[PDB]
Amino acid sequence: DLKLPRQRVDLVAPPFVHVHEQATKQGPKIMEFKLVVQEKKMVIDEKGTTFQAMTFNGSMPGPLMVVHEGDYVEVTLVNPATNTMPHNIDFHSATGALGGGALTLINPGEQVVLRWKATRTGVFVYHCAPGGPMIPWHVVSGMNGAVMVLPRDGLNDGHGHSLRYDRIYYIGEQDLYVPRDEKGNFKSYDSPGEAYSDTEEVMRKLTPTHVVFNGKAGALTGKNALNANVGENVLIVHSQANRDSRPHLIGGHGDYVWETGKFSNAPETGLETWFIRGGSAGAALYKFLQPGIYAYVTHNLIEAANLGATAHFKVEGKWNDDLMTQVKAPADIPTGSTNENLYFQ
Amino acid sequence: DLKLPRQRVDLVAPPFVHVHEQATKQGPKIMEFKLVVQEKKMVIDEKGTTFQAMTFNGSMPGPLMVVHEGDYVEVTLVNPATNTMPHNIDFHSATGALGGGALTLINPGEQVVLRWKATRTGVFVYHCAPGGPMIPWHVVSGMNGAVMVLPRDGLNDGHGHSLRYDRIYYIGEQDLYVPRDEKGNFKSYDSPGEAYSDTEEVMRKLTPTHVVFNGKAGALTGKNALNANVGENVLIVHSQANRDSRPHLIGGHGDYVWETGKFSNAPETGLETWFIRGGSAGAALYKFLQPGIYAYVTHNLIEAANLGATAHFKVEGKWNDDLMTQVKAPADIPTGSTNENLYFQ
Amino acid sequence: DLKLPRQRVDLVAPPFVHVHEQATKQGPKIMEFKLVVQEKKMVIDEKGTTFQAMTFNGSMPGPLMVVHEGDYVEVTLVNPATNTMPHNIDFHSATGALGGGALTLINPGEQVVLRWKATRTGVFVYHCAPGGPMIPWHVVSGMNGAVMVLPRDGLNDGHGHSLRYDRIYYIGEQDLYVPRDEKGNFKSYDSPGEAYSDTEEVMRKLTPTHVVFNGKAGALTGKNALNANVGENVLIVHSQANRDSRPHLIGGHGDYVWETGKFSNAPETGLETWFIRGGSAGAALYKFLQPGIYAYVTHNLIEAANLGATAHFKVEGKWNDDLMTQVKAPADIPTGSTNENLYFQ
Ligand SMILES: OC[C@H]1O[C@@](CO)(O[C@H]2O[C@H](CO)[C@@H](O)[C@H](O)[C@H]2O)[C@@H](O)[C@@H]1O
Ligand SMILES: OC[C@H]1O[C@@](CO)(O[C@H]2O[C@H](CO)[C@@H](O)[C@H](O)[C@H]2O)[C@@H](O)[C@@H]1O
Ligand SMILES: OC[C@H]1O[C@@](CO)(O[C@H]2O[C@H](CO)[C@@H](O)[C@H](O)[C@H]2O)[C@@H](O)[C@@H]1O
Ligand SMILES: OC[C@H]1O[C@@](CO)(O[C@H]2O[C@H](CO)[C@@H](O)[C@H](O)[C@H]2O)[C@@H](O)[C@@H]1O
Ligand SMILES: OC[C@H]1O[C@@](CO)(O[C@H]2O[C@H](CO)[C@@H](O)[C@H](O)[C@H]2O)[C@@H](O)[C@@H]1O
Ligand SMILES: OC[C@H]1O[C@@](CO)(O[C@H]2O[C@H](CO)[C@@H](O)[C@H](O)[C@H]2O)[C@@H](O)[C@@H]1O
Ligand SMILES: [Cu+2]
Ligand SMILES: [Cu+2]
Ligand SMILES: [Cu+2]
Ligand SMILES: [Cu+2]
Ligand SMILES: [Cu+2]
Ligand SMILES: [Cu+2]
Repeated sequence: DLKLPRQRVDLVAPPFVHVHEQATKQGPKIMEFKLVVQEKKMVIDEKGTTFQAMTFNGSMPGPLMVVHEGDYVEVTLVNPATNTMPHNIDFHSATGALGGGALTLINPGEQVVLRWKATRTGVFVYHCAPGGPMIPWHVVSGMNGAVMVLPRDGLNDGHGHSLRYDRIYYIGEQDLYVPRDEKGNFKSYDSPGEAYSDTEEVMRKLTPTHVVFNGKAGALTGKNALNANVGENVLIVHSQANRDSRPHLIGGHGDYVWETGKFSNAPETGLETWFIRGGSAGAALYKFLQPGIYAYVTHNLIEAANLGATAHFKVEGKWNDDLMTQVKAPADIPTGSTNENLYFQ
Repeated sequence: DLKLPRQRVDLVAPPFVHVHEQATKQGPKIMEFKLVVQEKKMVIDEKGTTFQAMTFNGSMPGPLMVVHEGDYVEVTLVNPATNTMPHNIDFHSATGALGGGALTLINPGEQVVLRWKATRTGVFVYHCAPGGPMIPWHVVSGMNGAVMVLPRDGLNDGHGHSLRYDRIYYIGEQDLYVPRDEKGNFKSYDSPGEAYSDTEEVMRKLTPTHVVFNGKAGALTGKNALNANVGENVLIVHSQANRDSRPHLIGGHGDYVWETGKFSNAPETGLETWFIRGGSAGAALYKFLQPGIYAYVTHNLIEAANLGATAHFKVEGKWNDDLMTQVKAPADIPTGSTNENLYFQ
Repeated sequence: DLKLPRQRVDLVAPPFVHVHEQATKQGPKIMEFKLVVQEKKMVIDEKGTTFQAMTFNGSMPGPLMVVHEGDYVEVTLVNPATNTMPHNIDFHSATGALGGGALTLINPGEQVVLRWKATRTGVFVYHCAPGGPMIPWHVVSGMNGAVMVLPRDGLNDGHGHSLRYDRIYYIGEQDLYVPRDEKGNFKSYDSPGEAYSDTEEVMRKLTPTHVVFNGKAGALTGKNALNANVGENVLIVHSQANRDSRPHLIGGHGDYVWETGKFSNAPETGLETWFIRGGSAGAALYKFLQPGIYAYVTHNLIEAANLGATAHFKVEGKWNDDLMTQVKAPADIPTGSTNENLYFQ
């Protein structure tokens, strides 16, 4: 008896995002999405460590869903018979029934259809939450993604100015808890169930073994670096379902940042580093001003460099020597400065 | 020589709050509170682990004190002779003398009276701080609570609109550091003094063994779930004297959130998850829109599910199918969708 | 071909700050700074633990640089031949080339000159970042500081009111990762290179052994406490290049706080505790209202009291009994209150 037009959305794997409008003149629709749970072995680091992952749609993170304020979101959650345990979904964007979790518990072989009204604007986490200690285990096994609820007039700066992005990426950050043997080597398991007890022991100490973007160390570097061009305004949505993060674009800034991720709040301007509280998504716009490689990290640099949490942007364009220049290339230190430099020891 | 009316306040145990007005037409008063230090053995988890706690008024957290801007707060701190060590109090709401700590050090058998002017609006931590390494030990042994300094016109949205709560709860979150023996079992001690050396070693590694609301895992679930009704605007004050938290109302939102907890700042709107920086209190309003069970957690879900940091609300009322509905109950996956679902692996 | 006046700045060791104007009527200048890298053994705690530090200008943190919006900042980075490895610099204030890191890699015996335009107002981290796992190692070995880019009209409250400080201090917070032997004693090394492998193992577990201000436990206490006077408005800049912090002025507040550190954003008012996200600087103003000792901490009190993260202010002036008073000094508990006090157990 909800008498609105239906609009079917085909999700795409992160860090890319399905087609959508920012500002729209469409009225509310029933926006139809399908998420299929896949338990699978995944590679999580550069040394080939494997992990018995649990995912929405086969990815870590799960895909970004994009709708507008006042849309209804009708989600078909599917739990294929090849999976081994029950799964459900909690949308932080939704109101009631534990975000949908109390209405979406499905055994392998089942599917369920949940509808929730998009009454709250922002980027939000969604994640599996089957009950009790399965909640954090499913989440840190990979069962989390995000949904973006745009205002119908698109983003604004909180001061009556339209903001429009030329390009959007979704960076899901994942804390992983991989058991080690007595020698310190990561252990392999044949099934998520078999990994559980040893994994819970690692989780209890609250220190991840890996902190990764798009499901693995190096996922968003090399061949898979994120592309942009000088002059493009890029929206970077960052989610972390379980653990804090502090995103930073090395060589750039956050021109407009919704740290808490909710578009009813004016963004902060000109940030160096922002903060994603665990259990949320945030978003930053940046207009690229310089070409070259940028590193996008969590700015616990140990996590970024040593536990997997670095992405790269490769930005095409022309260097701006006014914003930054190498005045003198590396050269031998001159002897006339010896005394003066002795004051800086 | 302070010539103001005196108003005696009877504190109540958390998560409840003593009677108070939001908006008031009273002038400044000397608001009189008594806190009695109690060192006692307490049960902190569902498996019956005990802990040599140190508390204000016998609870973790200590009770919420509520006053208005411009009140004077006259605190009688009592340290009964049955206690074993000196205690004092630091009010983050207060100006000078280390928040009062430098004026309130009392041995067992003594009491002291401190007055501080409520010049700063917000929710604030108070905690014991006797000196040196006793400061964190007393705090993580339970000696912390909060005080709320309301504007005399009550809360506002920072945009000239009154906000009024129908119901207030105080959620004190406590990080606990319980030693284990060689087998991993929590160790028991006969006195706080005896627990100290082993406890300090756990504290030094910065990883709590337990993270609890209202002093124990499960405190605010079952018989002790928090009650509300659809339509009620509920203020949830959350404090953490030592360690960060990221509160989230599962199935709800923060309609108005003062993350940093200070009412001279406009609240943020529509948050999924907020952030309580260790050593502070914050506050969130929410108007319940749906009945049923809600989980209120720190959204490090390992802490929430596995270390004790889950509360429940039980909300009475009528379900709103417009905000959320189960369109189709769990059903066998249909064979016609096989090919299409293969794209989501 | 940049045709602007040159202004040479002599840096001073933290927590002090070189001479500068807040509001200025000068036009843009090329502001000339020199940073000299010094690898050296440093003492980091009260028990005399040593550490093979790597620094800018011989200090942890590196010195605070102060410029105005629209200045160009011409940095001569020097890597003396007595050092053992390559170093560079990333300015979070700068746009392009990984903050300057991709233009400033210098071997021992070399120097380089980088110019970056100060287009972004705020306090910002700068740090070494030579590549890969050297990035966090160099940073947590001490190679970080901060730069402040003031608006040309000085600070404002975001509501068209000038804010002016009478006194500025720069508090650099440093997370340190010092290996221990089998007995738990901190280990000593002859060179940074020799310390690396054991240090990386500690870094990987994300738990610092020490958390210090101005490079060592106790640095800013006793003889080196920070001075102020009642009535002075003090700007406290706090940076943390790698790890979150939650600053708190015990006995005071943050009157105006830029938690994220960027002056294009209105400050928050009346904070108890604020949050420095790792990889950033923030800033707080406070006008002292009371004399006496204040403790300035990170309000993980375990870090503050037990891992080194306490500074002191010594504030001269007259006590204000209206803001706070000891109404009654410690006295024996009276027998008439016995029954009533039994309700607070
Ligand atoms: O009390 C509401 C409770 O039920 C859920 C599902 O588990 O939504 C349902 O609520 C009622 C059942 O008690 C019905 O009125 C409604 O039709 C049903 O969908 C939860 O969302 C909520 O927690
Ligand atoms: O980390 C402890 C210890 O384990 C070893 C192998 O014994 O390496 C493991 O840990 C490294 C750090 O996580 C990984 O790079 C590697 O994949 C894993 O086998 C040692 O090398 C290390 O000292
Ligand atoms: O310098 C102030 C210092 O003293 C305290 C108490 O320990 O408040 C006191 O301050 C003065 C004593 O030096 C007196 O003028 C005043 O009467 C007294 O209460 C501290 O609050 C402060 O740190
Ligand atoms: O946690 C390590 C190890 O210790 C054991 C008992 O040897 O359990 C202890 O730790 C559990 C997790 O904190 C608690 O649930 C329990 O109360 C405590 O005795 C093992 O079961 C566990 O592997
Ligand atoms: O693609 C830009 C890239 O180069 C750097 C230095 O490593 O700045 C340089 O950029 C170009 C070289 O590819 C030149 O046009 C420019 O002169 C030069 O300084 C980096 O900052 C940036 O990442
Ligand atoms: O901390 C573990 C263990 O090591 C010892 C010496 O064996 O002390 C070391 O650690 C202390 C805490 O960091 C330091 O204060 C000290 O400098 C260091 O040698 C033990 O005393 C302690 O139990
Ligand atoms: Cu699941
Ligand atoms: Cu959640
Ligand atoms: Cu105490
Ligand atoms: Cu405190
Ligand atoms: Cu370096
Ligand atoms: Cu950086």
